[PDB]
Amino acid sequence: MRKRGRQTYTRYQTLELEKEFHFNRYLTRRRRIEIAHALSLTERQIKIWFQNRRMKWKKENKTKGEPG
DNA sequence: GAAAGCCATTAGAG
DNA sequence: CTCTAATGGCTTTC
Repeated sequence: MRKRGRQTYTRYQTLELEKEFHFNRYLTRRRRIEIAHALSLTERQIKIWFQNRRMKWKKENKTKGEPG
């Protein structure tokens, strides 16, 4: 596993997860669980992948006005 | 009441 | 050294 041996997040997971993210960064809490089973990850990881994406996405996704 | 939500930082692999 | 994956306190929460 030459990429985050820990946890390689594979394409297929990253496919639909992107599509979800596009619609809804925020999940009402226990929707996260429903994803977690659907893709065979842990609740944790369905926070994290999205959190991680959000964090950067804020800087990236045409955020003028943003103090600074 | 423990959970996502916020975020830079903090391990963590490349 | 670079981008990612994951940690905590504060806040609401159903």
